Amino acid sequence: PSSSMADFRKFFAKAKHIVIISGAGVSAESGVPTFRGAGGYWRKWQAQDLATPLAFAHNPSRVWEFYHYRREVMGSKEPNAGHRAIAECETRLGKQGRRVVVITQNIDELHRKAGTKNLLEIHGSLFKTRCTSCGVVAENYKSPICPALSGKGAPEPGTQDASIPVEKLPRCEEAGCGGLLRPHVVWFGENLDPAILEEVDRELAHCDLCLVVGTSSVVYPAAMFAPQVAARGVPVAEFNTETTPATNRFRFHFQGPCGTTLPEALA
Ligand SMILES: Nc1ncnc2c1ncn2[C@@H]1O[C@H](COP(=O)(O)OP(=O)(O)O)[C@@H](O)[C@H]1O
Ligand SMILES: [Zn+2]
Repeated sequence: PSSSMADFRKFFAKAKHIVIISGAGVSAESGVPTFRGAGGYWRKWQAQDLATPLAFAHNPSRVWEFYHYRREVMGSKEPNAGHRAIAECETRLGKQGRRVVVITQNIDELHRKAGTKNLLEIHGSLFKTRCTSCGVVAENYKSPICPALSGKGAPEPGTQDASIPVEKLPRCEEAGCGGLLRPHVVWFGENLDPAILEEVDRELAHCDLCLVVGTSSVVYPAAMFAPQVAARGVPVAEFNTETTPATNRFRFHFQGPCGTTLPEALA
């Protein structure tokens, strides 16, 4: 792939509908713990262990403890120069009648915090709940999400499980339900929301420029959004610290932290 910023800029100057696919590398730059790698653990598990239907079915209290800790740490995390360059790009181009949409795998909402309005969160959000009984989804920013989780979630190895009884975990407040809430986060092995995927497909079909930023490009189906785009001949530019298996399928590859490359690319 090419590494010509000048050539990318020539495409960027002309594009009227830009799709920006963002992955955990954008969150990593804000110091947000991903628990994916390389040895990133919460006390004795990683995200592969706890972000699963299995985990929630065996030990919903431990899963909530994990997500509680992640909700709490967000209070000390802020968007980085990558988030901000993306948000400013959307607002600036919007004035010119040009569309910028962010499709993010990230659940930390930092794109929103930076000001992005046109955002598809394909894996959910740490700050939404879903009721396991009625299915209602709701925004929830409360610290702590429930009284039993106050002071819990500590990440140090050896920390005892809170072992909160399921009736003291977050419960649905819909009249007559009272069911157990889960984080509204897509877990490994679960299907993504068809309506969101319908929106994703509409943007991919109409864009004339596509950026893939901070993404390892092995998690499906998100690792197959950009190939469909390049097939129509639209340029795909990758911003990542390392080549991925999907690198040689892109028009541009700009190595380095996306907070360093994006402000120049989107200026
Ligand atoms: N600071 C960064 N700037 C751009 N890309 C990054 C940065 N840090 C990590 N990356 C890349 O982000 C990707 C992380 O992938 P992963 O942890 O699987 O999350 P995702 O499933 O969202 O891709 C890897 O390609 C990693 O090299
Ligand atoms: Zn309910």
